Amino acid sequence: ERMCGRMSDFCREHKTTLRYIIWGILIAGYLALVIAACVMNFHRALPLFVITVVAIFFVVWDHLMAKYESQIARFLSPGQRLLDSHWFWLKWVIWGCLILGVILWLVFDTAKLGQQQLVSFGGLIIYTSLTFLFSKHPTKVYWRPVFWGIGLQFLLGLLILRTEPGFMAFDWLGKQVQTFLGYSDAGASFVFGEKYTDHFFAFKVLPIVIFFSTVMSMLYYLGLMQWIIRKVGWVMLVTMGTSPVESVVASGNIFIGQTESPLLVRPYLPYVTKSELHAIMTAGFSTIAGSVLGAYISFGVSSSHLLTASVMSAPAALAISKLFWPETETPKINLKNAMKMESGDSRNLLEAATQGASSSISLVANIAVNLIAFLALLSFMNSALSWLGNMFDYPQLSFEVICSYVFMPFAFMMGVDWQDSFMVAKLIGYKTFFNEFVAYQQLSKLISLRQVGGPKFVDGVQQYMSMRSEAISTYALCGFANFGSLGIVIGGLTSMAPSRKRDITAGAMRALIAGTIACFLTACIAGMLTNTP
Amino acid sequence: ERMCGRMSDFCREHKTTLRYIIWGILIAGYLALVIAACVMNFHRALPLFVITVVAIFFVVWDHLMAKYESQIARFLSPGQRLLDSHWFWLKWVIWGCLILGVILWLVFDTAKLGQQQLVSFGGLIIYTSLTFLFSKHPTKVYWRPVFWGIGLQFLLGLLILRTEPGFMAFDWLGKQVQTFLGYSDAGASFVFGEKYTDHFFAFKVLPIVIFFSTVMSMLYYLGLMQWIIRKVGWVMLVTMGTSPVESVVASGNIFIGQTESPLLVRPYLPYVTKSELHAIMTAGFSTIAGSVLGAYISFGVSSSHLLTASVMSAPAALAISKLFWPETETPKINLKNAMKMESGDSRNLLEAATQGASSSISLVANIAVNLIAFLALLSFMNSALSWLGNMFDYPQLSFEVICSYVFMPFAFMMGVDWQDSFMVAKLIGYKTFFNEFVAYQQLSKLISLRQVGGPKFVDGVQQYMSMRSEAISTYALCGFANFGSLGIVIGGLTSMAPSRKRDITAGAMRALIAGTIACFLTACIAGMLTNTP
Amino acid sequence: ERMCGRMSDFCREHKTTLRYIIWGILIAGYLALVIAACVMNFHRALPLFVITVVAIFFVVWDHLMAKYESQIARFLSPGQRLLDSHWFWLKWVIWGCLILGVILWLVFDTAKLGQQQLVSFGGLIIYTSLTFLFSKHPTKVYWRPVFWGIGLQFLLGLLILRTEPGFMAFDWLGKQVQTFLGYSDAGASFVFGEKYTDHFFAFKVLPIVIFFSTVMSMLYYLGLMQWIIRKVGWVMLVTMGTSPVESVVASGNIFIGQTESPLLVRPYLPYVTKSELHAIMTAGFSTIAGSVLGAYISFGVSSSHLLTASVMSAPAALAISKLFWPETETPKINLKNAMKMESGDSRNLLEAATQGASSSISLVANIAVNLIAFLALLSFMNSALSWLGNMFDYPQLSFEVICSYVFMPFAFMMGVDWQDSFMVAKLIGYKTFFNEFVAYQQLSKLISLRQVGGPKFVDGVQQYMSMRSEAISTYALCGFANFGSLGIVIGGLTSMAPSRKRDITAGAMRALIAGTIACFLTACIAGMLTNTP
Ligand SMILES: O=c1nc(NO)ccn1[C@@H]1O[C@H](CO)[C@@H](O)[C@H]1O
Ligand SMILES: O=c1nc(NO)ccn1[C@@H]1O[C@H](CO)[C@@H](O)[C@H]1O
Ligand SMILES: O=c1nc(NO)ccn1[C@@H]1O[C@H](CO)[C@@H](O)[C@H]1O
Ligand code: NA
Ligand code: NA
Ligand code: NA
Repeated sequence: ERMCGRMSDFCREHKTTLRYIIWGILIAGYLALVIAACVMNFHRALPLFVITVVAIFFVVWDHLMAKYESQIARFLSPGQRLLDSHWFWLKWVIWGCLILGVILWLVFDTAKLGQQQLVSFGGLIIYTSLTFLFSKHPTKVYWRPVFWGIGLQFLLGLLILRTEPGFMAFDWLGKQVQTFLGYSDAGASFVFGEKYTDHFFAFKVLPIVIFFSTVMSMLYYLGLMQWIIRKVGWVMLVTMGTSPVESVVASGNIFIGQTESPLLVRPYLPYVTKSELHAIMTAGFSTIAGSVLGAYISFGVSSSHLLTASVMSAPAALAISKLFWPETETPKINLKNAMKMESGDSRNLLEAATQGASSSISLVANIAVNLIAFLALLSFMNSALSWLGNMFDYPQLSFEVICSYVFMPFAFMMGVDWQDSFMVAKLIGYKTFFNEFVAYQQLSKLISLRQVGGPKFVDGVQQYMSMRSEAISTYALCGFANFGSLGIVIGGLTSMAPSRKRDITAGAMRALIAGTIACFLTACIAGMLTNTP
Repeated sequence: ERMCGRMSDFCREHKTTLRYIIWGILIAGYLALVIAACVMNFHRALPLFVITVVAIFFVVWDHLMAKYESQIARFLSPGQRLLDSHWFWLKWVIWGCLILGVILWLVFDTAKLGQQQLVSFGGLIIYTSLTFLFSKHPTKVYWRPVFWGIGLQFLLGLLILRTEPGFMAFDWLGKQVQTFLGYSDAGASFVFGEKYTDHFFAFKVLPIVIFFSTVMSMLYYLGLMQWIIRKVGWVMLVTMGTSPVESVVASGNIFIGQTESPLLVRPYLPYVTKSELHAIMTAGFSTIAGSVLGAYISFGVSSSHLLTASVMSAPAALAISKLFWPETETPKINLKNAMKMESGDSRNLLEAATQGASSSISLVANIAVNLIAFLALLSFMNSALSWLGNMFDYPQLSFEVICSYVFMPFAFMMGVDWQDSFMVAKLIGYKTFFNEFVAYQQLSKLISLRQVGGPKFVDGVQQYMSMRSEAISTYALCGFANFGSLGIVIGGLTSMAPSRKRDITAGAMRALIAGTIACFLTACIAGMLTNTP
Repeated sequence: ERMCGRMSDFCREHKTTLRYIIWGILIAGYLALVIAACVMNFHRALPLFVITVVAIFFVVWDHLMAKYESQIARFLSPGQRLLDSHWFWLKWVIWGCLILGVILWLVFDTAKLGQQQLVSFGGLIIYTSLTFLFSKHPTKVYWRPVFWGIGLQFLLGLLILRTEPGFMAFDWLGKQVQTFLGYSDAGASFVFGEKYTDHFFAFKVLPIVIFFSTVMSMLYYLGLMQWIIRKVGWVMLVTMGTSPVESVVASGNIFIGQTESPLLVRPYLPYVTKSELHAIMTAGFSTIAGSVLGAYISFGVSSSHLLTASVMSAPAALAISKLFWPETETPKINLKNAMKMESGDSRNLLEAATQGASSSISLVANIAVNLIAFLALLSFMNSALSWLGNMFDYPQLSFEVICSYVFMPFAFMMGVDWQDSFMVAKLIGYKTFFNEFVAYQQLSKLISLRQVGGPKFVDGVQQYMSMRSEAISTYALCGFANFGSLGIVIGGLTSMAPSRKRDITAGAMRALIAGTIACFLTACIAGMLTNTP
């Protein structure tokens, strides 16, 4: 077998120069395909060209930043020294300019839009003040992250809701998700037959969750999710001055659930401070997961609003966390250790797809069973309250009626008009007590009723509300914050970090409240930036 | 933050006087609501007043018994001494009075009712004699628990089946369960749609199990289940003289399954004797769980009979256990340790609801899969037997035909007439070989056929039987005693108590047989107390 | 209790003579039933008589072989010595006779059948040559097992496909499975109702898997599966000269899955060589399980072909394994330890049935979820390829189109004509990339289209192919070889044998390729033995 030995020797001698050549050939083939498509017709091949251009730009950018990091740092050093020298007097000028800009924006846009937007701004101020008043360490507050997070939220709102480029970009992005969630019908129609629509939720909506979980697992295997997570976390870390671990977890909670996001920094969990753990739990409560995005979109909830709220919930979560539980210790973990994410154990793309598919069984099972139990409990409680109410000639007493008055003030401060505040309060109660699935189902009911166009009032009962109120509710209801989530979060985090069980149990409730407050702040900004139709 | 320190100091100084005042205010509000409802209309508010009165009475009773236990014991001591002094001659008088009462009741009621009731009494005697003959230690029999359990069963039967108060109370109690099992339709119609009735069992009956499991978990969190369990166990312990652990487990098996009832005394399992372990397994085999009560009621089985049999199966189980495996060792565990039940790990009511909902997934999955497999096996076996039978010009051979002759004597001794004994034997075989779900399904078929009113015989084949036979079958079929339950019971108990694996495997079959005998004794009492229509 | 002691003493004294008498009485009763049935009518009772005769013959044979093993070995010794003495010159004569027989069979049958059969023979030769060329140790090849396995495949093909006895026997055997898979409808119609056919796959096909798993568990408890496995493994061990462990696992993979077959030799896994482990994984990839046979038969795939391919895949797997990774070490495990199979933990038949039923939940769940995900991915990929294709005025681009050209040569060498090779290639791609469920679904579509009788071509597109091509595809697609199976096989085997994780991961890909090659060799033999209609 001399030939086999010669082949092995040749492979070992120039292994690097062989795989690199193969990859170069593949890249050349792809580029040839792209250029040929452009030559045959440019307008038809435009998106492929754009994708190729952006990918090339990002690859070159990453290569340059990895290669010339030290030179760039040295080149940026003198400016930082000059700014630090003149800061003691330039800070007042910068702060005054920002305050004047805020005042001018208020006077010339928010006052023009109406009273409800000013009420949204006042509600934002009130929520921040209440978060500060009940803070764990009111005298140890670092105010840089709070202002920077609020400002990042405001900038995102301006870019997405008040400019044609961002509005078009996010409308397109949402429209792509609607097309993408239709592919699960292919499997749903075979496993459950052509009559799979006879049972809409179980046989059409949960398959969307399965498919999205599979796709997310595949993307995590490919390393595309961590690439975006690192960029977002670096932005929030360089602006807000937050710790690398909490920044990474907040950036990852945009796309990942609360029970899986901490796995990004699993090795370093035992050494995190109490403030970082509280921030992790708040970020886990203040966001949703991509797996359940398709279900909410199928209900009828706007995809653009959901994406915008998911993006805006990270800085809000970090700001509310740092204001509700500021850091009094010294962090140990550094940026390099935080930004590395140990990838799963998948040998290829199809194994990752199968692993993502398998993990979705318990998710959908728990969703279905919890929905059944919660709706049965709701029916029983409403019946019991009607039984009690009839003893006072008020058989209309119900859970919705009580929630319409208990949670009304929170909706009013978010900029919802007087009439629709009592209707948003019911959704707030639904989310608080059972989950965000029921609240979004009711919101979809209301949206469909509005779209139909029937009467707004029947027998003195309001049937649907405005579109601005629907948007505010969509922003407010985007979160996994409920009492039931508390225990499972605690158990899973204690499981991941047994040694921190004492600390985990102490901050869970504050993290839940902070997540709620962050969702409400996102809703306040959305309300103050939206006009009245 | 001086204000925060002052508030913390005030909270710490008078923590007891603050929460107590809050609870007092809540109680005052509830009482104000009740009295206002009564004032506005008394007849309409009567049940609320009754519930409040009974709750107040029980609270005061528990407080007094906890406070003045020693004084009451000292006050009762002299009478016990006098009774112990005169017992050596008063025992014969008491026993003769009881025997004379039994003879008079027989002569003047059971003989009037007919022959079948006397046959039921003879069957009870025969079952007790057979249990004694094949006893593990026939010479170590303590006869107090056997007679006391049989007497408690007889008293319960008299109270519930032969008096208007108890009959009305249990009919009302059963009617409340029927109303309560309709609330799961709210969740079933959303998760599975308005067409959830197209698949009756899977999409309407299992949700009832889920909802009942959730409610039971919530009640266990609230501590209401243990309150009733302690009372029942104290009654059976002070009358029958049984050990606290086995009494507690028997009282808990009325509402809880066989695989979860032992958790009430989990810490003390490794130190229980062999007789106590056998009694635990018998009590686990002789009862059902509240989770599956709603399914049987949905089939069409009487709820009152099911509740009565569940209540009556505990003393019967303990008596048959103490007669089939009497105690030859010394018990170690005391009353205080047995009556304390370590509650689960739930921080609030909604977490308990979610935990109860999640645990029901495997239950319903196993139920469905086992039913599928058992029915497929039944079809295959019937086909094979018909194939064999045709070789003798008897293609009618089937599993039902064989069971109608194998188990006929057991039904006859229970007081079922000659004709319907062959039909009850089929249900007995169904329960023995597959489970109690199939037997109750067949019984529901028979009940519906009787209710329709069609011909009782077609082509010489009996279609339905009497209502007394249906009641006897309902009493006899109430149990988790089957060969399949044996292994899972063994595995779970060995799991809970690894050190007792050798002892657990030795008594499981005797416990199963004892559970069957206890169910049959309950059926015998029901048959001897029911009249012929 | 003197009577009890006397009974215990009598039972202990003659325990052996009592159970033996009981068994003798049962056997006498069975024989009396059989003889009475024969007397009443012989033609009607013929199959029962045949079954009894064969069972008696096998029992007597096993008894004699166990009793007189040494005497038979001594009686056979002299002939072996004479053959070993004359072998050095008799081997050439035997080999020449075999080669002449092969040449004569070719010339006088395969050339008569047509060109495609000669192409099948050439493809068999080419696959063997390619397996040898890329062998792990080309210079350590033991050629006895390769030739013996190919010859056993050829003999099985001749017996089953070219003789009336075998053809009738296997047609009858397949027809019995079709009758047997109809019994699950009894359970499926109750759990899911009379409308269970509205969802064909989920509510009719998976119950077949559950029932077959239950039956296989019951048969394993009864010890009937190991009885056949030992016979087949002894045949392959005495002919091919393979190790006992790999022979046993190959014989067991005919009826058992790849994740459960290794349990037959679980204790001895840590001491197996690398070649034996590779052979185990190849045998696990080259066969199917009886649990999923009923689903494929329900789709419309021939049962006789499936059984024949399952039987023929074992020697092919062993030959390809020994040619792709020959043995360079010394085996430690002996025949006695390999042939003993530690049976499960079931106390009776019904416990085994329940255990088999419970284990099927995850199987069906994974099947359904994987099918959903794979079909959604297929739809998305086809849409994306059409999007790309339209940029070159070829919107017909699809996964099927690419596979019809990538895998065409493999189908052509298997003896499929030019036209149908492009259609078999699509099925090959389906099996390779997703699983054998999709490929068999598409094959059932094609078979139904052929059966209908419509036009073979519409608008220049071929709709269905010949029956010989369908048979070849059925033989080729019978296997669990896919990329997704690789990881789960690796994880499960590493789980069973943690100490061999390094060796397990090294041979999995070669085992997968060997399984594919073995399936293709079975297809080549089937094609060369089938005529053109
Ligand atoms: O924990 C979760 N992790 C997820 N990852 O995709 C998805 C859902 N959930 C839980 O399910 C509830 C309803 O969605 C939600 O409140 C949340 O607590
Ligand atoms: O073990 C159990 N524990 C339960 N707790 O609620 C409910 C059911 N079961 C098992 O399911 C079978 C059919 O109900 C029954 O025979 C019993 O063995
Ligand atoms: O591993 C398995 N073991 C089985 N035992 O009965 C049955 C199926 N499977 C897997 O399911 C896939 C599709 O059937 C198949 O490719 C195979 O990988
Ligand atoms: Na998240
Ligand atoms: Na019970
Ligand atoms: Na197999």
